[PDB]
Amino acid sequence: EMEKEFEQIDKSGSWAAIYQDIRHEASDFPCRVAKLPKNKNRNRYRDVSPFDHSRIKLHQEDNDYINASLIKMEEAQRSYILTQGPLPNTCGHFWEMVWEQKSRGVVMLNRVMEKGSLKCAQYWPQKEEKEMIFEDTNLKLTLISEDIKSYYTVRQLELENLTTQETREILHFHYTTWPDFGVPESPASFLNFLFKVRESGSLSPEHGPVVVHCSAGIGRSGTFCLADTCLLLMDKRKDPSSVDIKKVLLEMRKFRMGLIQTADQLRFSYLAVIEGAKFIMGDSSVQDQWKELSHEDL
Ligand SMILES: COC(=O)c1c(O)cccc1OC/C=C/c1cccc(-c2onc(C(=O)O)c2CO)c1
Repeated sequence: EMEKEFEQIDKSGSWAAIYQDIRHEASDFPCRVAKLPKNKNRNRYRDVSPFDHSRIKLHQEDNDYINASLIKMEEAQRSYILTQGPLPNTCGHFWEMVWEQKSRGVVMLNRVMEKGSLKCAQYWPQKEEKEMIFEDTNLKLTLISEDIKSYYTVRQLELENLTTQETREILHFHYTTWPDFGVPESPASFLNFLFKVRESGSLSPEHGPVVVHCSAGIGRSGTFCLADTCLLLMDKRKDPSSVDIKKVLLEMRKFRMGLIQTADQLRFSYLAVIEGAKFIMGDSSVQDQWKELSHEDL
């Protein structure tokens, strides 16, 4: 019936209003640690901070801060860690979190340079022979291989705890065609990407929460996590009718502020979910159609 509401809202162009209702009702919690003078240079955006109750703490004794939130979806049984695009001084902190939280995958939904502006540090190696060493957190990162597609790239990295010489394989999923404050070209390409992450096991419970990020870790990241959670709930009981997307987004906003930044991203979330439902309900051949429609082939 979410599709009914879609026709309704669309029919009466009330997405801006619907979206504003969610903002008026969104949770609001203190972000004291994020605002401490010492963590000023650890935040990319003044207006984007993690709540204290759900922030990820680095296991270091010096300063345990990092702009990241653990979005823990109870009913859905899935957790994601949303974070901002790392800054030049926080890449070490970024991989420390990945290691400490035991994440297997990292989903980047933005590009390093957007609209002629640096939206994220180049926190992973681009060439196999030039690995990166993060002196502050004592970690080493090596590009092992990368599969480049038309609008997204999947990299295989090796992360090594230089202190224990223990190594882990990290899968890096990079969506390169999602405009800042924009929406995927189509839900086909989006779902194709999402399912690719799902195929990798990165979202399994046997692994730490997958780390999701865009430039701030709220706009495009929210859109991604919302569609995934909604499709998962729908899957648990095979009942599209029992999935209240607006209510799910509100449940997510209790863990991090401003998930989904525009009324169009919200509208897209609906589209993505509705289309994704086709696969969840027994039509496994739609996944191939998405792959085709996406045109991932160079
Ligand atoms: C629309 O606003 C809200 O929903 C909201 C709210 O209801 C309550 C409290 C705070 C809120 O937003 C705070 C952040 C503004 C804000 C400021 C600067 C950048 C971004 C941003 O968001 N997503 C991205 C991306 O990389 O895709 C970016 C990168 O440019 C958001």
